[PDB]
Amino acid sequence: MASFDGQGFMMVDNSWVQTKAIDVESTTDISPYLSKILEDSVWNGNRSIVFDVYWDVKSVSTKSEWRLCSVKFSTKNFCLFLRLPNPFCDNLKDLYRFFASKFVTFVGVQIQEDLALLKENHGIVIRSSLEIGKLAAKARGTPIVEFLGTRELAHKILWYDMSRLDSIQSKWDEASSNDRLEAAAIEGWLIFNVYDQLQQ
Amino acid sequence: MASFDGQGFMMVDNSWVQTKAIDVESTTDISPYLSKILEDSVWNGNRSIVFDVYWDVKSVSTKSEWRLCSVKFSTKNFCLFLRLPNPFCDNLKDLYRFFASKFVTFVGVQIQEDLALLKENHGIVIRSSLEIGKLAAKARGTPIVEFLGTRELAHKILWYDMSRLDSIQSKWDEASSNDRLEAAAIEGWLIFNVYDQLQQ
Amino acid sequence: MASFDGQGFMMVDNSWVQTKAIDVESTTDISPYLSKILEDSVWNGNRSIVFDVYWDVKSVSTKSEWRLCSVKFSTKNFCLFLRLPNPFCDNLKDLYRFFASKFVTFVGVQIQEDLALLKENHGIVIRSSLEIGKLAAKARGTPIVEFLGTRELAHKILWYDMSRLDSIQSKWDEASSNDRLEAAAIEGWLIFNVYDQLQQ
Amino acid sequence: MASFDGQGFMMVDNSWVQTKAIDVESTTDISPYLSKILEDSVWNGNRSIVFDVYWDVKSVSTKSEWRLCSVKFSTKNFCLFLRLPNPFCDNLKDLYRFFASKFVTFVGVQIQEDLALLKENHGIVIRSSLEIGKLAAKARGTPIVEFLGTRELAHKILWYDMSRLDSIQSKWDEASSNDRLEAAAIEGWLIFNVYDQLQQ
Amino acid sequence: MASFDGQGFMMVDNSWVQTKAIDVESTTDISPYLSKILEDSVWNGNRSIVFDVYWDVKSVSTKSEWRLCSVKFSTKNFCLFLRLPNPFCDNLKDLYRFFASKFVTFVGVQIQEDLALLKENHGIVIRSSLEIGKLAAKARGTPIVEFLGTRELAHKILWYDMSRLDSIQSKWDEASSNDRLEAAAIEGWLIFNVYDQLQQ
Amino acid sequence: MASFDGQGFMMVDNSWVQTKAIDVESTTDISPYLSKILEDSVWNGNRSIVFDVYWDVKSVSTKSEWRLCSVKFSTKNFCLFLRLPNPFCDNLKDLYRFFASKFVTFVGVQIQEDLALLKENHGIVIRSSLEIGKLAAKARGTPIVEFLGTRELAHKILWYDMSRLDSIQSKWDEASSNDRLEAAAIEGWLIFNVYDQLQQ
Repeated sequence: MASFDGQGFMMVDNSWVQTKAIDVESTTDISPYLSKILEDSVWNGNRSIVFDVYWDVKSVSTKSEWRLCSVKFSTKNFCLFLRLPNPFCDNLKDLYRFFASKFVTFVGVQIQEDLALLKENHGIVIRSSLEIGKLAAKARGTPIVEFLGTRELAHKILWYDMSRLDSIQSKWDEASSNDRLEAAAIEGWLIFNVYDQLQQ
Repeated sequence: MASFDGQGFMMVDNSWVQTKAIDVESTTDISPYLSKILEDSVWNGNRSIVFDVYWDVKSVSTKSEWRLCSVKFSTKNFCLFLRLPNPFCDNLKDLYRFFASKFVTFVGVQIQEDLALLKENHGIVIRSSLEIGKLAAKARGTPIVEFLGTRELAHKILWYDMSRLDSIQSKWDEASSNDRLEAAAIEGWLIFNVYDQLQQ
Repeated sequence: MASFDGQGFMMVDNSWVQTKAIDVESTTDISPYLSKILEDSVWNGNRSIVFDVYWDVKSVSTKSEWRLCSVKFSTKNFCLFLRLPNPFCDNLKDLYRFFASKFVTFVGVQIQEDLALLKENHGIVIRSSLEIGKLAAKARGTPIVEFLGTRELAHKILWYDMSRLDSIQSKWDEASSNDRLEAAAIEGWLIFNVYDQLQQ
Repeated sequence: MASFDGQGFMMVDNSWVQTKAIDVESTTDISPYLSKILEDSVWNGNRSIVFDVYWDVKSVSTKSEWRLCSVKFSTKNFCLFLRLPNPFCDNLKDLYRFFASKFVTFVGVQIQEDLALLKENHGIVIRSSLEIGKLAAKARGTPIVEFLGTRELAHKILWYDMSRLDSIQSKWDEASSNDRLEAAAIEGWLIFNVYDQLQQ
Repeated sequence: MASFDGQGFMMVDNSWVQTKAIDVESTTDISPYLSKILEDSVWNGNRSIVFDVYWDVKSVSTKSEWRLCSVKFSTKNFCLFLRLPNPFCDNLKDLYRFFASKFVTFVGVQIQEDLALLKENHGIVIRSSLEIGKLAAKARGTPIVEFLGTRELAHKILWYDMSRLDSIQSKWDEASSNDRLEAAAIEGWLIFNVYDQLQQ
Repeated sequence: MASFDGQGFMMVDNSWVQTKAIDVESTTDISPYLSKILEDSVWNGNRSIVFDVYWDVKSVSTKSEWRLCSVKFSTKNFCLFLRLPNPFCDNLKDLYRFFASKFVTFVGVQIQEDLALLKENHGIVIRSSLEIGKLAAKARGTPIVEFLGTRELAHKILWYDMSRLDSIQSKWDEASSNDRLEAAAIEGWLIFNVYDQLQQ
């Protein structure tokens, strides 16, 4: 299959996240990596995929223009990181089709504005999504969690140690590429566990 | 009246689902098949028709264009699969009229975005629809049910065996067309039983 | 007054419903027939008028165009059927005035999309409508009733026999124009009774 | 002052409604009549004015065009009826300014669509309005009344006799100008009393 | 600092309200007067400022154009009345900046439509507003309070004497400009006390 | 790291707040200063960053144009003030990226209109915001708190002394730039504490 041969990281409960970052381009086939994510979601994930999307902004002095520059998919064992070109290449069809799948649910934190931007700027549609803060808010009856970011939401639901995460993110500008990737992988693993808890 | 002479499939409760997949051309008359679906819905389904819709995306490097390419209708005994052409032939107004029928209720999983895409891109309108996860959530007082995909919703409400489905969907990239049909038919049958349960 | 000289039908409680279908033309005066409907609604219907609208779709291979092709008005004792020309003739402003009336409440099943299409395509405005399912769902406290079509809703609220209706609709394509008229007459009658039971 | 010298009518509790119908035109000064309405609203009406608006529709074969053709203002002792020209004349400024007053509350029945049409087609804005069915729905906790027209709403709240009203409106097409006016005056008086009850 | 040397008025609780009405010209500096209002709001009003806005409508025979012509600001001790020119002079950005202040909360009666008109026609924006009837309704559990005008709301919550107000407003067409100011000042004082009551 | 070498201020609980105001230019690097804010937010602020935005309006005699002229970021220990040029310089995409961050939650008072103006005029998007009043209103069950400005909200939740703040703001026009900076610093500090008390 497709190997997630990038730098891995150990979480605070000893479990491991395998990573792969791909600079997608006209000739890159990401179907095997997406295939892996889905497989892991079906077997070991209760059909969830935690995701985040990252924007680049240009031409702010004129009329600011937002473009999706990368997306993260995290399952139980994997964290896939796709850096997207500008503009998209047609093979990214696969990504559009993936995001629209109902085989799974795309779990994210504060994603209201993202879903809008994805539609407006790229026509990317996510038919099966869950803004997990809203679900936590209802299920736990504690209204604050609707408004927390990834870390603080995870802290109110899981109370795991987040020392390493907090460390990397407090000095974000100085963090190496490997460090940035690690934080992303932790955030992924954290939200995966917030969902695991809310689904049972 | 009309013959569902494609590959049939056996569900985990030993009931048989008959199938038919059609490539709608300008000279194809789908009216006999919709009649069979309607007739089965009326006598054996409490006037529900399970549906899903499938999209192809084109031209994402410039301005993506979504387009409806297949629809699936399921009742207790039948699964109908229509593959649609680009563009539509004029005789597909039969399908438009069918979707707008108040004789039945079109039941689907996570269809909010679909309904929107059907209007914007085709002016297909569904006057009688039910997004089943919403109803289930409200009736069973378990909020998470609203944000689940087909399989995971079906699991929380029926607890039937889904090994076969999971097996097919986990390795979707390498599944035969016959396998994919089976998955679709199973999902149809599952959603139907979900509805059967919430309607009494 | 005007005469409902068309085919009458007996309901399952042995009460008679008179009908009239009209092919509205520029020379046709529908005012006596609306008058009769209105009159019956005031004396015998608690000022309810049950309605349904029917659409024709054209030009689906291109840019679909929806047009109101007929409307049905049902009271306790009458069912009026109006087939409408394309385009409307200018005397159809009598229908516009009627729909906008506050003398009555127009009762329909699953009419959200209908009201919208009536605005976009014709500027038909209904100032006093009731989506009967939404009201029943609230009153009876059975949330599913909001999403049922005409027959299935009537069943959960009335439990009258509906074998005749089911029989005609299950083989709709093979139903004579007289049979189809009867089915419409019955749905009207059924919905009138659902309203009757909820207004008291 | 301005005299309400038109045909008056006795209600079923013996009280009297004085009327005036005015065909407003470029040279008509309606300020004294509006002044009267406001006076009566301040003294004897708890600062309410019941209103209704009447539309004419044109050019239905083409693109239907709605224009406000008349408006009714009812207080405790008065029913003012203004027939508006096409187009408005500039002196109707006074009416725009009146409708925007916060000295009072404009009470009406099913006015959601009207407020939209008034804004879209004339830029008429009503800053202090009350759709009285919604208020009755809350206060009385009986959800049906949100959807009733003028008469049936009045019947559920007041249980006065409405024989004469029902009579006129069942044979609306045959009713003399005086008859039509009378119904309007009763509806006014009825809603005034529905409000009187809900305000104490 | 700035002198409110217009006609003062005595409220029914024997407290004195000082007034000032200004015709804002391009060389008028309203900043001293807004400062006084702010200062009084800060020390004696719990940072509330009562406001109303007044509209002139033009050109209704063709396409009506609404335009803001006066605003009133009230605190416990002061009532400021600004008559605005057509068009605005550039120095009215002071007023724009004042309305956008988060130092205070702009309290008004039935202001939903006003806020909309202020944006559409002037891009005046009020970041900190309170539609007081909404708050009152929610806090006192009496739904009707939301739909009341200034006087009638003030009556249901304070039960002060309003003979003077009622006297002036009932014969508004023949009230001196001094009388009209008094009415405005009184209304300001009433709404302020309404807020004083709901804020503790 | 970067130095907050501007005028520091003591709060009413004897804790020090360091400040820095910057006149952002094309050559100015704000990244160290945002880094410091972020760092303090992670270690000492439960990942909250308190913010306020300030607008300049132009061309009011014509068609008003709103432009973001400065923004304030407050944590437990720092207050950062950024005055922004017109137009923005292209390196301000660092501010865009920062506002869009999910590492933190941006906490503000009455920010509905702000978020909207930030979108219409600049495409500034805040993916993780909290309107603190709306949260407090829900938690404390005191509905008025949703509509209060910064000081009055802080008063109902904290009851700290605010004489210094009130003193500066009551004579705002006569306040030195140093005084105005202090007021902004305090509001930040106050809101931080309101958040602190609601997150625990």
